[PDB]
Amino acid sequence: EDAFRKLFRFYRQSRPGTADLGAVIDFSEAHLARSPKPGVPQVVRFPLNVSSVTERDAERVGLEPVSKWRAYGLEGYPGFIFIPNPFLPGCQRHWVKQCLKLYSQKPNVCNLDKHMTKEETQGLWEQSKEVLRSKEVTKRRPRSLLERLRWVTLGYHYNWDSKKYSADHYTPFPSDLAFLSEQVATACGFQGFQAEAGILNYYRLDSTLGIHVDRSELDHSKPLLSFSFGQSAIFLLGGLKRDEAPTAMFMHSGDIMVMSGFSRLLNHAVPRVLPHPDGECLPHCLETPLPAVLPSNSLVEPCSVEDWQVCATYLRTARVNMTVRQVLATGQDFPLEPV
Ligand SMILES: O=C(O)CNC(=O)C(=O)O
Ligand SMILES: [Mn+2]
Repeated sequence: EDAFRKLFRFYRQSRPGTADLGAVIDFSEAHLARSPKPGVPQVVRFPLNVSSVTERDAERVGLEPVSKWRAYGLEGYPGFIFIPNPFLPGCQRHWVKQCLKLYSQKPNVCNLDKHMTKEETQGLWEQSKEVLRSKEVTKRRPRSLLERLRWVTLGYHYNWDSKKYSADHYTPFPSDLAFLSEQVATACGFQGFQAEAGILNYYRLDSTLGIHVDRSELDHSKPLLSFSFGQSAIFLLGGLKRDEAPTAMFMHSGDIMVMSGFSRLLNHAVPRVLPHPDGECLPHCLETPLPAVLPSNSLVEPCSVEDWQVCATYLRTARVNMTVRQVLATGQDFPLEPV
């Protein structure tokens, strides 16, 4: 049991509310500049290029203007950037809706495809709307299609067996998510980001993600983008080798991580998705609705009452994580293959 497996095991069994979580960094309380607890790296502010993204562009994808964002770094982890929920009120609902209802559809790929036909999985969303609208409801029901969703891939579909990407397996990357990833990337000083591969993870309360580094992309000089919605997660950021002791931090609804530079190839994991403190409840930021009238040419779309019902009852016991990556260095193709 190395340092990483020790912290992973601990946080997986940790007791919410108690001092077990006292070392976990919480970037959403970092503006209060409370002094760091002994043993914990220091939270430093990271200055963004506030002029690099316009306010109407930021507003197209439901982002506050960059000037309103707070970004932080961690001493000891160069390149790591953490941006507490910079979404305009209600605008997380659109992205959540997209992950549950749109991105999970053919022609993207998801964990259900290996053993379920298109016709079996097509009804995913209607199935979940029907459970909500029934009086007979609750008879020790099997897990819904929505509830059996564990991953979705976009763009270049990551191959879980080979652990490689491939030009032969591609679905065009959704353009709203790509524009969102581009704003975040620019605002962090990475203009020209190519949103080429998406991996979406769907967590239940008992879900985990083990220690790994994301090294399957061909270009390691490019930042990895990570979005979080729903229940909060304990995230462990470690070192280049799998045994260095990691630093715990929270990832709350709307939080964004950007693993650039030296941090790009660090080991990390999520040992725990924490339930809401009152039980099965949304975080407060997800109770704000979308604006009545959306700007012109908005990529954020209106979310129906019936649609948000499904998302809200799902997100009470779940977390959704979107990661966006650039796969190919600019001016490079997947190598062709020799005879
Ligand atoms: O779930 C998270 O917050 C982190 N996810 C990943 O590391 C990943 O998809 O590679
Ligand atoms: Mn990862």
